[PDB]
Amino acid sequence: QYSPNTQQGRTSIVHLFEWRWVDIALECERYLAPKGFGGVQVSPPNENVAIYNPFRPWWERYQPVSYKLCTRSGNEDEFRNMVTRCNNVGVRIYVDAVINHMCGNAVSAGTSSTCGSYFNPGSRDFPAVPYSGWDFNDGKCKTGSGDIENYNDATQVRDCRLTGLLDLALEKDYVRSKIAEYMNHLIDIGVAGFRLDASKHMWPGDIKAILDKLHNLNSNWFPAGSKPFIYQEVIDLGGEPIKSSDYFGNGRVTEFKYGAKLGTVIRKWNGEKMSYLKNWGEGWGFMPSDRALVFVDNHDNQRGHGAGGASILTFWDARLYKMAVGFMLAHPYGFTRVMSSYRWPRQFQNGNDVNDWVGPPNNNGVIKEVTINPDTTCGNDWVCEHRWRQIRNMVIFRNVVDGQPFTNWYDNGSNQVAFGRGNRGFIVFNNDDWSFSLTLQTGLPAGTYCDVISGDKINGNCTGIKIYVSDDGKAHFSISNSAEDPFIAIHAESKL
Ligand SMILES: OC[C@H]1O[C@H](O[C@H]2[C@H](O)[C@@H](O)[C@@H](O)O[C@@H]2CO)[C@H](O)[C@@H](O)[C@@H]1O
Ligand SMILES: OC[C@H]1O[C@H](O[C@H]2[C@H](O)[C@@H](O)[C@@H](O)O[C@@H]2CO)[C@H](O)[C@@H](O)[C@@H]1O
Ligand SMILES: OC[C@H]1O[C@H](O[C@H]2[C@H](O)[C@@H](O)[C@@H](O)O[C@@H]2CO)[C@H](O)[C@@H](O)[C@@H]1O
Ligand SMILES: OC[C@H]1O[C@H](O[C@H]2[C@H](O)[C@@H](O)[C@@H](O)O[C@@H]2CO)[C@H](O)[C@@H](O)[C@@H]1O
Ligand SMILES: OC[C@H]1O[C@@H](O)[C@H](O)[C@@H](O)[C@@H]1O
Ligand SMILES: [Ca+2]
Ligand SMILES: [Cl-]
Repeated sequence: QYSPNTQQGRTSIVHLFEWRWVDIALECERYLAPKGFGGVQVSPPNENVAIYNPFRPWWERYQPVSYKLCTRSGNEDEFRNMVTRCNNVGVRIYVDAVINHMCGNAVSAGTSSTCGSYFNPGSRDFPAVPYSGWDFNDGKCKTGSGDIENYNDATQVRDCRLTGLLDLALEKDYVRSKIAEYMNHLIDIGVAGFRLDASKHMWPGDIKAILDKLHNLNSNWFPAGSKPFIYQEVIDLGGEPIKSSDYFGNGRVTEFKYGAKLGTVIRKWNGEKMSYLKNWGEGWGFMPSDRALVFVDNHDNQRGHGAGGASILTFWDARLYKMAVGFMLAHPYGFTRVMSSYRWPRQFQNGNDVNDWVGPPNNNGVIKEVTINPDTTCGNDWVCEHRWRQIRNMVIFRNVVDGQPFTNWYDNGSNQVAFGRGNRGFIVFNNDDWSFSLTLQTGLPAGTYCDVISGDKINGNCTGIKIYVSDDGKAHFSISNSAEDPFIAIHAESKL
């Protein structure tokens, strides 16, 4: 469960949040494969409640109605077409598996669902699965409300309703089997793995019992005996009885400490400085690198959901965001996930975004196509961070340097830092309020290298900055604190 099953030489996943299957299929072929992306995390592909108040929020996709592959991203034929086309160009698909719960217990009964299936939350009736009242934890939960009330009580966190979401009885073989049926359907289509939603809200052994029922990956694309990559969403910032390590038997685990701390460092909040990143990783109290799924922001915390956190960096803070993503992609710790977002009309009243619920760009609830502009950015209010040059080129940096040791660290005692990855790449950051002008040991072979932050290598030349590495491996770097992108990155495949 720990191997990502990406092609060799591809080292990151991109979350194409709320994208349609037909758009992802095209993206695989026209962009993700030639740019060396390892795979795509997709939004939940199973039927969910169509919530009309507020109007079609993103979070309706976390309220299942059935396991039919029928959503605003598309139908089963489109989903299958996408997985096939992506695998055929070497780009994997990872499914957001929403298996802890069905929908909210206060949702009205009817057919307000993305495939029109009938469901009745009050009576616990989900006949398109089917599930009945026997399949929920209503009798097992011990709180007075039936909901989770106290995170200091690990039992209620698992057995009670998260914010009223009907909690599936994952200790029952019937329920485990219906979930496995769904996940095996997806495996056989060709999915390479799963993001397991709300993993803290499930017992590790119930997750295990489900995974035990799963097939090996599709043997047309994956070697015999390949297992789905599993990465579990567990928010563990410390101080709770449930720990991310409790889930290591099932797969990797999201390291939410990563983006929380990195955001505070890059914002220069709380006395933090980039020079302290010299021991980034386990030295900062993070889980083992071979289990961490790392990221700057995710779909919840870029809008204050989940654990939130004011320090989280997002596309709204583009300059600092690019720096944080760049540091993450250059540093060997963890398996990296890049976010790809849509814009929404963020509006703060008191201190909260009252539009944090807004769903993807849409016309009367129909998700808009991802249109591609001539400069390779996206239209229709899709942000497409994964197409920003500075991020796309850092995805390739990570591939080029894969396996190479962290080395040649420099810092000025403040926020001017640099480091290399063996003899294959070097990166330099200036987050201080003055210019960084210095000759540094890069560890690289002598030559002229294109800076992949400011430009690209093409036709034996560079479209941005050029760095000149001498025979002794030293090169001069000058980065103004006024730079739009105050970091420079060079690697073996950007050498002229
Ligand atoms: O503007 C806040 C809130 O107003 C409406 O919510 C109402 C709902 O319509 C009523 O049927 C009842 O349930 O009380 C709700 C507010 O407590 C909107 O439906 C909702 O989207 C909006 O957030
Ligand atoms: O109706 C149940 C429940 O749904 C919404 O909760 C969202 C939550 O906002 C998201 O962060 C994510 O976890 O998915 C949840 C389920 O859709 C409402 O926000 C919540 O108040 C409501 O009780
Ligand atoms: O809301 C912050 C508070 O609750 C969190 O619960 C999360 C849930 O655990 C996650 O699976 C996420 O996807 O949505 C929920 C948000 O309600 C955190 O578990 C908790 O540590 C935090 O204090
Ligand atoms: O080491 C992890 C730790 O780094 C920073 O804390 C210390 C650092 O360990 C020391 O080398 C010292 O010189 O500076 C820092 C204290 O100012 C981070 O501040 C800390 O958050 C992090 O866990
Ligand atoms: O390990 C899985 C088990 O953990 C427990 O102790 C729960 O009470 C049970 O419902 C669950 O099946
Ligand atoms: Ca549960
Ligand atoms: Cl996540």
